[PDB]
Formats: sequence, C-alpha cells, structure tokens
Amino acid sequence: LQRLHMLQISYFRDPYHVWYQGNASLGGHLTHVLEGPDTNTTIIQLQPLQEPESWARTQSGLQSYLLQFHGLVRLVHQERTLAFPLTIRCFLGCELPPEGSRAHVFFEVAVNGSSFVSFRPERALWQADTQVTSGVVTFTLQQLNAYNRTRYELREFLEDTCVQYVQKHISAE
Ligand SMILES: *[C@@H]1O[C@H](CO)[C@@H](O[C@@H]2O[C@H](CO)[C@@H](O)[C@H](O)[C@H]2NC(C)=O)[C@H](O)[C@H]1NC(C)=O
Ligand SMILES: *[C@@H]1O[C@H](CO)[C@@H](O[C@@H]2O[C@H](CO)[C@@H](O)[C@H](O)[C@H]2NC(C)=O)[C@H](O)[C@H]1NC(C)=O
Ligand SMILES: *[C@@H]1O[C@H](CO)[C@@H](O)[C@H](O)[C@H]1NC(C)=O
Repeated sequence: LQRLHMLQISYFRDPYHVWYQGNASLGGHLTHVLEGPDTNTTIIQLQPLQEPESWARTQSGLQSYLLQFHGLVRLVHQERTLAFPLTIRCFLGCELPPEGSRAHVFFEVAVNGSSFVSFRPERALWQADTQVTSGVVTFTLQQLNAYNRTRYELREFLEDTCVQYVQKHISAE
C-alpha cells in the first residue's frame, strides 16, 4: 500500500550467541528474508528488486547494522544486569499514505514480547515504551540518544532510503 515493512527477530541464548529471523514486505508482498545465526547470516531478496552491485551494497550495510545491534546488546549486558535468554523484536518501515504530506516511518523494539523502546524519527530520538524506569531501559536510551549513528543516520534511513525504495520499487509490485 506504498509501504515497506521490515521485521527482525533476534534470539539471544547468551550475549555471544544470537539467532536471527526476519523478513520485509513491500506493498504487502514478501520481498526479503533474514535467516541464521551470527556465525553465518543469510540476507536475501526473494524478488530481484535491486541490481547486483546495488543489492551487494545494501547487503553489506545490513550485515553492519547487525554487528552494531549485537554490540549494543552485549554492552547493555556488560554494563547493567541483562537476563538471557531473551528475544528482541525490531519492527520498522515507512508508509506513503494516499492522503499524506509526509511519509509515516517507525522503528519499534520489543524485548521478551513486551514494548521496550521506540524511535521518534523526525526529531531522531529514542523513547522508552515501558511504564517503569529501569537501569536497562535508561542505559539503552542513553546509548541510543548519544550518537549520530543511532540518531541521525537512522532518521535518514527511514525518511529518505526506505521512502525512496518504496517510490522506486512499488511499481514492481
Ligand atoms: C514476516 O513474516 C511473518 C511470518 O509470516 C509475518 O507474520 C504474519 O503476519 C500476518 C499478518 O499479515 C499474520 O496473519 C500471521 O499470523 C503472521 N505469522 C506469524 C507466524 O506470526 C510478518 O507480517 C512478516 N513481516 C514483514 C514481512 O514485515
Ligand atoms: C526473557 O525470557 C526468558 C525466558 O522466558 C528469561 O529467562 C529466565 O531468567 C530467570 C532469571 O534469570 C530464570 O530463573 C528462568 O529460569 C529463565 N527462564 C528460562 C526459560 O531460561 C529471561 O530472564 C528474560 N529476560 C528478560 C530481559 O526479560
Ligand atoms: C551460509 O548459510 C547459507 C544458507 O543457505 C549457505 O548457503 C552458505 O553457503 C553459508 N555460507 C558460509 C558458511 O560461509
């Protein structure tokens, strides 16, 4: 519906062993799969939407996102008490409404099936979704809000890159 939605589920049995499963849909059709442990992560386009050189660039940046994501969970563990095993769910995307002056974009993170933090994209700030203050949540937010990587680069990815991908490829669906 002029939208790209991406889902990443990350199963941590311990800080150093993670299992990934995810997928992306474009206009409500499955277009990408994420699969495998950190030791060997498969990231696939089901439909050849990007040309080889282009997709290879996109794929390298996804792998790099994963490495930094994993580093942040180990850091939270390394600095606060983080109880494993745990499952993290990242749900993110962009939507072009027919009646919209702006894309709607989002990035929502849950832990163990409960709301944890989410991204306020235009101001490029992360917020807690948990009702109670927690050293884990507070420390995570401190990390997410302190660096350009998790603020301004992510805003660009959701507002610019995702939206330009929808405009460029929805007609294929
Ligand atoms: C990723 O794949 C999962 C698994 O198929 C999708 O989850 C399904 O979502 C639909 C809603 O449209 C439900 O009817 C199913 O019950 C869900 N399945 C499971 C196992 O939970 C998910 O929507 C996909 N996400 C993308 C591509 O962004
Ligand atoms: C996420 O869920 C798992 C399982 O539901 C939690 O693991 C439990 O942790 C407590 C204390 O660390 C143990 O007494 C239980 O036996 C564990 N259960 C299992 C199945 O291993 C985990 O602690 C949760 N983590 C967070 C951060 O919510
Ligand atoms: C990684 O896993 C995929 C799963 O299909 C496999 O095809 C590929 O050969 C593996 N690559 C490695 C182990 O370097």
